[PDB]
Amino acid sequence: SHMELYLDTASLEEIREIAAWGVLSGVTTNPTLVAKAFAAKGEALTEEAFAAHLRAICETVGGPVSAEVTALEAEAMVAEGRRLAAIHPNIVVKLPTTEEGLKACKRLSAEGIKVNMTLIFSANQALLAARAGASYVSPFLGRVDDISWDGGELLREIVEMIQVQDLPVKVIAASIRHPRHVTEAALLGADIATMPHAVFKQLLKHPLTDIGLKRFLEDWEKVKP
Amino acid sequence: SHMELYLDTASLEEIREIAAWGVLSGVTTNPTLVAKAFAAKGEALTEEAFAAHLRAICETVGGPVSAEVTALEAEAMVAEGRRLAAIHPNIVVKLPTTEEGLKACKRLSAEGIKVNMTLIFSANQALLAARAGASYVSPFLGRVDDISWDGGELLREIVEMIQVQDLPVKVIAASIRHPRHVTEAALLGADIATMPHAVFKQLLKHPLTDIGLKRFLEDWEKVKP
Amino acid sequence: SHMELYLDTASLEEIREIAAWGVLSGVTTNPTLVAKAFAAKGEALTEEAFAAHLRAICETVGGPVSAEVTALEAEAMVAEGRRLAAIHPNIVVKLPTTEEGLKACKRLSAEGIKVNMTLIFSANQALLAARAGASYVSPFLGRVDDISWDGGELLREIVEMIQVQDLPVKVIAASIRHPRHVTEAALLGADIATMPHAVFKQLLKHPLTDIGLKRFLEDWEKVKP
Amino acid sequence: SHMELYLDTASLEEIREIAAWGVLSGVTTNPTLVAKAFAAKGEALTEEAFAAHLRAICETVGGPVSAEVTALEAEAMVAEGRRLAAIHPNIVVKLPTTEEGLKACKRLSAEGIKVNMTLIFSANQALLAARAGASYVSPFLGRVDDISWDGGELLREIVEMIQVQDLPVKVIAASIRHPRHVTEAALLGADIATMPHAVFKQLLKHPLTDIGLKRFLEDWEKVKP
Amino acid sequence: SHMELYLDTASLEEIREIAAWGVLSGVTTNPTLVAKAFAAKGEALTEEAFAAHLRAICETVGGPVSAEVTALEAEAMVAEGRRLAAIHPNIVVKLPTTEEGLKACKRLSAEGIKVNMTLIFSANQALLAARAGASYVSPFLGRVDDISWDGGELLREIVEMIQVQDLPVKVIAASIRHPRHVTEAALLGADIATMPHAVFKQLLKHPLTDIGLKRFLEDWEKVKP
Amino acid sequence: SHMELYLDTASLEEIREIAAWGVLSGVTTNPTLVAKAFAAKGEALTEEAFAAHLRAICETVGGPVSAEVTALEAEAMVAEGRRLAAIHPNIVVKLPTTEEGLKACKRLSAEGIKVNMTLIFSANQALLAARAGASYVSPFLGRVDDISWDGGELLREIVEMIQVQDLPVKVIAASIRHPRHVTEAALLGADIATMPHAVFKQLLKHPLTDIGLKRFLEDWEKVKP
Amino acid sequence: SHMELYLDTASLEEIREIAAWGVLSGVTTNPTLVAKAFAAKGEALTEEAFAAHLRAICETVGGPVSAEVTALEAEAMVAEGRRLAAIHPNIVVKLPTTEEGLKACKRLSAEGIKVNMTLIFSANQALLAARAGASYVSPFLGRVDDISWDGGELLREIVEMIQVQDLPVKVIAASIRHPRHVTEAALLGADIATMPHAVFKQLLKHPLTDIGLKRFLEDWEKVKP
Amino acid sequence: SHMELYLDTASLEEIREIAAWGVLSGVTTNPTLVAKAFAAKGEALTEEAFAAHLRAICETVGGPVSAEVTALEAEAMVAEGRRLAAIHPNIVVKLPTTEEGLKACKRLSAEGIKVNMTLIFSANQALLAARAGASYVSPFLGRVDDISWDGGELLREIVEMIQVQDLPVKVIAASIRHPRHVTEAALLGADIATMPHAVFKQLLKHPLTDIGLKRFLEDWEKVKP
Amino acid sequence: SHMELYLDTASLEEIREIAAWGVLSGVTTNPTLVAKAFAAKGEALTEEAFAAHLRAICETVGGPVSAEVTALEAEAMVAEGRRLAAIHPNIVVKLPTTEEGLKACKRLSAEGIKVNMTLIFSANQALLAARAGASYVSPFLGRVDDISWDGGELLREIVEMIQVQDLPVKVIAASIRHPRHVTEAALLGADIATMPHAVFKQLLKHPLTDIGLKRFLEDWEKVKP
Repeated sequence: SHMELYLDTASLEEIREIAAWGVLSGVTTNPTLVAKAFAAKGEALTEEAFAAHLRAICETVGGPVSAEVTALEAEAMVAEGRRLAAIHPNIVVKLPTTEEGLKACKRLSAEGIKVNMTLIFSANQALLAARAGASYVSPFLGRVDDISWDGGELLREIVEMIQVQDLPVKVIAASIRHPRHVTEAALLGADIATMPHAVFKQLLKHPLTDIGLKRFLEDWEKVKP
Repeated sequence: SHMELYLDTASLEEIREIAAWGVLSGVTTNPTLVAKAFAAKGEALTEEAFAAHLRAICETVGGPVSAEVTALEAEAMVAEGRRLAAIHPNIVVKLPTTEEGLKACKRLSAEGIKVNMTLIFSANQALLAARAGASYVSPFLGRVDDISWDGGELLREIVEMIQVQDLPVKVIAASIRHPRHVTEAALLGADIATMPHAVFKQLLKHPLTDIGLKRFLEDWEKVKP
Repeated sequence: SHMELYLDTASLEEIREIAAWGVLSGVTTNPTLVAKAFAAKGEALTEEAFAAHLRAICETVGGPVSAEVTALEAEAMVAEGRRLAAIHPNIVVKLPTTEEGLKACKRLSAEGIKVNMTLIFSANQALLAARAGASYVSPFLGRVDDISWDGGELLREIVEMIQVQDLPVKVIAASIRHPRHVTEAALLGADIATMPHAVFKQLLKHPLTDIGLKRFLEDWEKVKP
Repeated sequence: SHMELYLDTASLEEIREIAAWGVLSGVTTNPTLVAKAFAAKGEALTEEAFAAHLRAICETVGGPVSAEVTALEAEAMVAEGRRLAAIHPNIVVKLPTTEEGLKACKRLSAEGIKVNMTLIFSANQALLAARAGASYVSPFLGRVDDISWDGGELLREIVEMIQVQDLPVKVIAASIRHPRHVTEAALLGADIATMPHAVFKQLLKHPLTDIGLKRFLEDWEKVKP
Repeated sequence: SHMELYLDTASLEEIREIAAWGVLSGVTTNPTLVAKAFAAKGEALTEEAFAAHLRAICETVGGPVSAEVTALEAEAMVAEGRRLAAIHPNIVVKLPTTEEGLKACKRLSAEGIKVNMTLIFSANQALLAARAGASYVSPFLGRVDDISWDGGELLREIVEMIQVQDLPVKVIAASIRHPRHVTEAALLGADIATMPHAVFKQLLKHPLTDIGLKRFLEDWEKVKP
Repeated sequence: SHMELYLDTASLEEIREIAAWGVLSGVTTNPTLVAKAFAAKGEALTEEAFAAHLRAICETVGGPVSAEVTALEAEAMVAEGRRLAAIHPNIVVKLPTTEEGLKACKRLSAEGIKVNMTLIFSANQALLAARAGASYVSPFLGRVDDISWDGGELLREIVEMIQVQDLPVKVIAASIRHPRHVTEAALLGADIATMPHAVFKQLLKHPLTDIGLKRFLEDWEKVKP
Repeated sequence: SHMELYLDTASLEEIREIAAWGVLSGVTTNPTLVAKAFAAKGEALTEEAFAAHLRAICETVGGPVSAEVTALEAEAMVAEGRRLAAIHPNIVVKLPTTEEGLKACKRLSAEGIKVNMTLIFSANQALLAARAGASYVSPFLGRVDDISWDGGELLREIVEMIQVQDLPVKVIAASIRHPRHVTEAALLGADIATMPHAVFKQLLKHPLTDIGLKRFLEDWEKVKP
Repeated sequence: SHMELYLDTASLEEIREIAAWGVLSGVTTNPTLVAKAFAAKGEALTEEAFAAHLRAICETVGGPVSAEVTALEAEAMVAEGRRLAAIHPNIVVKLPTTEEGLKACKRLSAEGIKVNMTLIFSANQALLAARAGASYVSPFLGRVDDISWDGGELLREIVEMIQVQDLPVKVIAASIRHPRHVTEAALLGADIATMPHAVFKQLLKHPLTDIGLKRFLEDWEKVKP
Repeated sequence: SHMELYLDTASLEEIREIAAWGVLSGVTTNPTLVAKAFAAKGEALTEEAFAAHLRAICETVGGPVSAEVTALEAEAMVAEGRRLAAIHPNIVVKLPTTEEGLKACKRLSAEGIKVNMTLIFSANQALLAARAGASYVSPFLGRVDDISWDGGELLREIVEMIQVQDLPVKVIAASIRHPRHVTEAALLGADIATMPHAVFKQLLKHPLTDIGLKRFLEDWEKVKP
């Protein structure tokens, strides 16, 4: 399974920093995150400037990068999928797990384009995505927590189902809100965790590390040449 | 590793004692432990003499020997790591699990230098270390016990994560305070336990062994002419 | 582990009896057991008589026979172990799991002599024995029961540890006191159970066998002419 | 295990019925069952009669058939065993799990004759049988139930012991009294279940099958030409 | 629950035997069991003879005796139930757990007649019976076993349900086939176990009792003057 | 807990039928169910006609009857709740579990009107309902199943929460779809199960009941003169 | 346990909103929360203004309100605690769980002032607080999550400890970050959950509630004239 | 249960020893044990001498003393039981758990004599004993071990059965062979453990007690003036 | 059991420090600890000096103080116990759990002196102590850890036994080495934990407490006038 860590951000600022750590395997974007990257940096959404960014993200991380269709119906989804894919061989197409998503997923995957089926909220949805040839399924933990259900239980059922059925699809833990989402994904046997910059940064921090390092360096000072 | 046992020391006397038992697989050092050794002997603690002592340990134990960097930031950590590694093929470079640690881990490991990421107090930190190319992760059980959390639970999460995810990284149980730390580490499926000589020397102590041995010899002599 | 059944005795008459059943794989002796056999026959325990007795046991069982050293210091233990091994190819050398015992284990095993590390009362003792190159470890269930602790738990911990760590050493359940010691050992996945003659004799006995057989033979006599 | 179903009967009529279903793998007899079949059809029990009946059973089933010695001691058991084995290559020799039975088991198995050790009421008995070279062991579930102990637990211990120890011996669930004996055997991973005809007949019967079949046919009729 | 033992029979001879043991709390009959008793005696089943037989049973067991209606419609069930109840104060009226049975149960119970709701094969049936004012519910373990489902799990669900809900209804474990049904009932916390004479007669029969008794008396006799 | 059975319907005919069984404790209606009842009998839904229908239900069941407000803001909900409560003492006011619903719950409950907080899909919603003075909470099992989550798990959390916290609120298992919803509710310790007529009519239908009844009567007849 | 919901805020507007729902049992402040309120108002944080603000909160919520001392040594803590307690009877004094905090807790509690011992991150801290006379202990779930440990496990240990030992102290689940913290606390048997306004506002939100409500009202309208 | 400790012996010497410890609650004898004591002392086993011996045991232990009948038939058992009971008020009458034993139990218990039903090897036997008015039941752990079944499981079933059914009968763990039988009985919630003197004497022995006492006294004497 | 915290020391200065926290319920001494205190002060361990020191401890702590006898046989143990008891009402007499200790325990406890039975390393020892009238039993967790057994398991068995058997004796967790011993004791339901000063001082330490306090005070200062 060897679990990989992804950054769930369009911000290329955030991505460069984590890349340097040597722990970054990929990036996921979605329309919303695509959006606030372009609002915040203050530039406008040329289809050629959206391909420039995606291509720069791919370049930065040197691993899979997810980009989501906005098209409504299968035909337009497939069209948009092929264009996204063409931007860079790293690009993975995110489709919504709907009726139309499935049909597009089927067609895109048969042409050897890798599909990440997203907005998944039940094991049954993930099952259908797998059957339609998804390479990835992306359950949303945090949004389930948000409605007072256990997002961890969603992830568990999906991971367990994939394990038991030995389905080739990979499971991305998405909608990550806190470090323990990542640990639970790791322990369950998810394939990828994708998370915001702020969570990624948190993962590394522990008071005992701070205290331990401070003391160690003091000890060295006491004795050193 | 099949529950290999290490000493946490720079005492060659201690190393040679346990080595003769046939149970010593490696040594973990730190500048303070080495300083302690040098004060005992009275030798001045120069860079080259420090290196020579590490080399001496390597030749004695005939397995991995961890040496800890004191450099503050990544560039200098990598420089120091290369020097340490050049002392002897058996040398493993210990880095602190920080941002700078991760950077250096990535670079050292990419050059085929084995890295032991230390001061780990969460499974998440172990995960980051694994992603950055660590050969070893060293959680500290006793220091966690010290703040009234279960050090064994830290170890359990790390071991389970690495098992489920089939990560190649090996787990060193460190901050070992008592014999049952060793047993728990063994049962959980830690790869290595490293411990002070004092703890190593306690492992064999069970009253029933000496009581049994005494009675054996008594019975034996009774029937001899 | 294909569990084998051993006798824990030095009585030739006992060994002959069970050997004839076709289920006897081996014998363990210890100084007390050997002294008992010599006292019983009113024979002085001499070097020559001891050697003859061991050969007689070896020839009777046609499988491994454990003989314990009486020396307490590693150098003497190794010399004695070599002598013991040379008496008959079937001989396994028993050492006590002490500091000196480990040292001797390392050397004898390093030579290819099979070593049974005995007087084991903790998993940690078994671990160190395994690390030092033991072929067998022999936890004492009964003597642990004797001090109001669960001997079966000692065995469970040792088997579990050896299973999780995939240590090649074989586990002998020793100090067996009742038939359920044997069943527990078998269910846990111990490699050998070595037991007194009286317990061995019990294994075969269940009232329903006696009753069933009798009825079968009665029903046969009824209708056969 | 690919569990197989046997008939535990000497009744020839019983056997050809179930054989026709295509699910009958084998037959077990015992002195009582044989005697009851001969007193039924009024027929006298000679060596020639017995052999013909056994040969008839073998022909019908086209798989293993167990026949039990009546001889008291191992020499006579071996002699009788050879005779039985000579009646048909399908014939498996049943011995009682006794001291004499173990001896005859060892010898018969050594000569390539398959031995079913029976009248087993403990895991330890089954273990002894395994060590003596048994091809099958036959625990009696029902007769254990009869004395207010859980026959299922006997089966569980034996199956688990043989799984854990990876012993080649096959486990026959015998003394089967009701359908759930069969299900438990199957779930536990027993190799064979041998049962009286009446229980075999029961296995198929569930009211919902009959009700469902009736409704299908009635709905089909309703719309036929 | 202080579990009580009942006989499930209409044989007066059987009831007499067990009554003398001092352990018989009650009797359940049903139409089949009554038919069998009359057919065995070669007596015609009339209203008067039935009443006479019930009186005989009541006076023998001196506890509750269940007698079942044969009417299918509620109004007839009530009339029949009243006739039964009036035979002897210890008569409990058995109704089938059907729509009509519930109606009759409500009316009879409201009048102070104790109702045993029978032919129960699901927890839901037991629950409806309880709501309708049943004094007893009678799940059939054996008949569930007969169709390859776990009768014990039926009993477990019913007992657990009634414990959790603290319903005043008493649970009779019925359709008992073997001693372990009785033990299961006792351990679960059923109120009553009603069983055939043959099963009742098995309960005492453990071989170690008679073996122990024999030895006691042998040892006693050796030392008497 | 003494679980009670309710009908989830506004059909007078359905209610009259089950009431006659003697097992009907109450009724829940909702706007959809009432609308369906009025459409089916062709009447227009007025304030007066609604009141008359609710009275009819109250008089038929002789237990609690839930009627739902339709106002969306608290003041109007309270006014409507009072109007409903005034129809018959047995009326329980259903409110939707929303911000406004909590407000209305608080006021109505303070006035001594029993409130059933409905449209509950999380334990957190039920908790808020309880804090606001709810007499009942009604989780919807079936609608959760509908979105591929385990409705039973919602019920479990709510029941466990209320048990652990010893909150006086009663739990109604609602949106019931099949018999096993009822059993699960019973086993968990829910206070009420409210179910469609179709499910209620299923509860009794186990094939072994009628099969057994038929055989009883056959045996009975054979022995009659 | 009868779990109560508190707001963890000093914002009067937030408190007024939730109070009106009828579900608000109390308020916790801390120095940070109060500072933030005073910053955003633009008001000067004086002794008089602090007191008036706390008094306002007390009047709004009509239940316990926690206010934290800022003195660092016990004598001053006690002086400060008395001043706080004098503001309004509902004031609970928050002390940090330190050496000095224990001292102040002992004295304040002996005087009949309710003490909330806060900044608790271990069960051992909670235990000492209880022994020192705390009325409440406040483990911080979220801050533990922040360092990649399970904050829920902290809460579990504290709750289980206080249950097992029957300590009269009440457990406040604090540092709450998401709805499932609240559910977890409720299920474990915590006494109070105190949470930010934002989380409080989330608790009610489940999509099936509004979907169900909308359909209810659609169906309702259709049958009205 | 407040478990009490008994001696299972007829040796007055043994009883005197343990009585003096202050931990002896009672004694069980059986025919074998009494015979053994009489043979050892060279005394004829007459009625008068048996009575004098039992009276002496009663006076020594100052608690219940079990004396077993030799009669096999109920009428003789009752006569014998009365004679035993008349020896001393502390006498408890032991009967074998057979059909006749039940009858005698019923009568003797009805007369106010305390009956210990013995030779129990199944829960069902214990259940019948309870129904027949037994004050005590005595399962035999060791003799079950002897036939390769788990005697502890027998004890578990009996204790759990009596707990669940809240039967007033007390459970004596008998046929005790080792210290862990005693611990098992204590943990399970047996009322009494009765054991041979040899086992009683083992209970206190633990090497760490001896070692700790010796150190204490050494440290003490070092500093005495 | 409302677990209490004790100091395991003879140091008045240590005792004074913790007393002032308001969390100290009592003190245990043993001969070693008293020896050590006296040698540290360089003071002569006389009878008057020991009494004075103990009385001082009693006055400081204002709860139970354990003082151990050094006499080896029961009569002298009782004499010494009475002398200890007469020092101050709070004095509890510690006896070693030996044969002589049991005898002295019985007598002292009968006289109304509270006895703490110590050097306990098995549940069976604790059981004997309980039967002999002990008010406290003191298992030694650390010394068991020292021999590579699980000290926690000793405590678990003793607590569970006392719970199940509802014995009035209180359990002191002694030989405590680290904070998690205290937590384990608390969670299990031990009555008392007695620990060295160093461990007591650790209990409060958690880094997040001080980090949180520091931040609180910063934020506060920002806004103050």
